[PDB]
Amino acid sequence: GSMKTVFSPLHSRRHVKTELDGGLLIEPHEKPSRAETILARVKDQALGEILEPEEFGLGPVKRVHTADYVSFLETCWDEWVAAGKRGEAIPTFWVGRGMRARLPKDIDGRLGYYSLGADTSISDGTWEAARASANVALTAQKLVAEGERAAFALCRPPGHHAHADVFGGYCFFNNAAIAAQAFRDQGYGKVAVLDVDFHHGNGTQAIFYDRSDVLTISLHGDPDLVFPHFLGFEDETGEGDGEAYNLNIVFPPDTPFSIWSQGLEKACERIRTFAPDALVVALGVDTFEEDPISFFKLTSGDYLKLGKRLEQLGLPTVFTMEGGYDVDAIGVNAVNVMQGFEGKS
Amino acid sequence: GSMKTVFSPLHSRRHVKTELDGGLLIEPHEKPSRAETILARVKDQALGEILEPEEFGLGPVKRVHTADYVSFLETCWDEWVAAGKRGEAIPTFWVGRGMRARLPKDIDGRLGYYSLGADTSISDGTWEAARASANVALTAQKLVAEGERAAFALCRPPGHHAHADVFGGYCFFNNAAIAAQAFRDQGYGKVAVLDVDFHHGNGTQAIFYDRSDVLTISLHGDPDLVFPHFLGFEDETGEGDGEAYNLNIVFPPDTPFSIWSQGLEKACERIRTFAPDALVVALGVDTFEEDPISFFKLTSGDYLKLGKRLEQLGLPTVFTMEGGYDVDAIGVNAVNVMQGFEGKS
Ligand SMILES: NCCCNCCCCCC(=O)NO
Ligand SMILES: NCCCNCCCCCC(=O)NO
Ligand SMILES: [K+]
Ligand SMILES: [K+]
Ligand SMILES: [K+]
Ligand SMILES: [K+]
Ligand SMILES: [Mg+2]
Ligand SMILES: [Mg+2]
Ligand SMILES: [Mg+2]
Ligand SMILES: [Zn+2]
Ligand SMILES: [Zn+2]
Repeated sequence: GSMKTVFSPLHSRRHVKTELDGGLLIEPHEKPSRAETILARVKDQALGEILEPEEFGLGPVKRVHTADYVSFLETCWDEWVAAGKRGEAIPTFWVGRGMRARLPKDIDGRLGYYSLGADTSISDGTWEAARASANVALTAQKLVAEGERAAFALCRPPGHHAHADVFGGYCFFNNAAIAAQAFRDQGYGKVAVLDVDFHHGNGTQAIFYDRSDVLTISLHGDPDLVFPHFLGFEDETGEGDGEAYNLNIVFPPDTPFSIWSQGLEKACERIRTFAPDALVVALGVDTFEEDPISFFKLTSGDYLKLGKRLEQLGLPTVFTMEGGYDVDAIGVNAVNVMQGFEGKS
Repeated sequence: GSMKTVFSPLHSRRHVKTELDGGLLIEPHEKPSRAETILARVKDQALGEILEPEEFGLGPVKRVHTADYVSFLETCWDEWVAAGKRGEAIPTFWVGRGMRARLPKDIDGRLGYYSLGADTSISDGTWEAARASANVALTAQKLVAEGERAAFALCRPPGHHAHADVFGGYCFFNNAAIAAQAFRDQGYGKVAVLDVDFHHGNGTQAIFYDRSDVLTISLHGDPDLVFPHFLGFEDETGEGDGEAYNLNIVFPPDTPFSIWSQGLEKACERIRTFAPDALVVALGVDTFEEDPISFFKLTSGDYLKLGKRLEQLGLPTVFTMEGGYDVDAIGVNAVNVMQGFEGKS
């Protein structure tokens, strides 16, 4: 083994109490016990050294995200409370079809402008946890750049749904995209980001969509049926310089590893012909057969197989944690990917 | 003078229990007591004959709204319930900036595709109430077309935020736009729609935006500060043939009638030069100094002056009821407009 994990205790600063779901406010799926359970499994399995993140500042964040958005995330909660709202910060209105993509002054307008959904409440400490999660990913990228074959960025909150200036799907900063852009800024000519979380990495796709230096691939449930609904379809192959440098691979309900791994192989062949200098894996274990909000049927053992197949790509590899919501198995599942990468069958 | 009022007892079929507001689910502002209080004031003041709407079917609604959107509103609640959701039907995800305006299959995706906000819950009876409210406006239009100088369509739910295929702002069918298009379909060459509700009539603006046969004017609170946030700015003057046939007049918080009436005069001047054959007034009394969600400062007496000034345009006039959420005064305020129109000071 010996794969290092980066973990920040500041993730628990994000501990919201409400999530809009089926017309009700429920206890959030993206809860701090997710990160604590994975961390406990990392320790129990003696995967490798565990370290806290270094502070990289907002520079590397703003290589991917707009300055207006970064500013909004820092002040959103304070403005929400100042305006007198009594719940957590949830968007109520947005730029509907036929409306202008124009940034307004009021906090409700800004919330809607910068969001793609209302299940991602903001409260005190969300900014701090998001900042820490991006630094977790950047610390993992640094470890790999300086000689580690791979590293595990135990990110929370997750990142892959966040656009340059849009938050949602429990994500604020796109940790995987930030790590990929760090590779590029450090002179890695080509980077691939492979998204194995159950949901489409729409944020990552959007950020590099017109670019051929960063190849983006996502396997995910059919957006006709599940979040994010309005991106992730297989006809989205990129634009401009980036045409043919994005690949979406879609699956229907009940898809098992025997079928999902065929898409994995197609994604692997695409990476191989792209021949990147570094690989970022946006790893969600919500592909699990017990995941409460997803519809694939991977077993815990399949994650060993996934990790083994990823190692065979022979690339410097940064894993960023995304989704996965069966907390009983989340640690067994996530660490299985790392152990399969390191040689366990 | 006397004015007839069209009222549907079917408005009570819309009776939702939740509204997303400031991160909480609260009792809805747009409540049945609004319509019942106005009707009781219409009776107590003996304004004129009260009658129920005629059923015109969806034909006239579909002159304004798309077939797909009208189908969605009919089935939305049933699909939501069949999908297992336990609350009222509230959008959770939508077409964020950078995503595709593409209709998906899942009801959550459809809900988001067809909405601009999350404060407008759908439940059993919403479809029937929306239909009845459109018929209320169409009956008033018929009364005027057949000889009445003016008629009061006591619509609930309101309409002016609804686009051809977007609902929100408590609106589903754009009653004012449906009445305007009915005038046009019956051979009235030119129609003006004047929106004195506190909020921008973005739906009416969008529906006629590229047309010169239907002049749309709205006075409203600055959308930089209040809903609908992403339309309503004074630089939106129309497009194509519709250029110069849309007019937005914006005011900041605390604006009193002494200032607001100056914008009203500007709108009346624009109407006079347009010289329409019929007038539809989308009437909200949320401009009232005690409205709980708005920031203008009209008094109850100012509505008599409003009614009088609108009569002086000398046009066949349909009033469609929009917003206004201080139930204590909503009856006095709205009927004051009708009474001022009939010569009461
Ligand atoms: N209360 C809304 C229902 C659940 N939310 C939808 C998907 C959010 C994204 C989660 C994820 O794991 N993305 O990778
Ligand atoms: N819970 C949302 C806060 C208050 N609602 C927003 C404005 C809806 C438009 C109402 C209206 O009267 N438009 O004319
Ligand atoms: K994915
Ligand atoms: K790309
Ligand atoms: K208005
Ligand atoms: K127009
Ligand atoms: Mg506001
Ligand atoms: Mg759904
Ligand atoms: Mg009062
Ligand atoms: Zn996921
Ligand atoms: Zn209003």
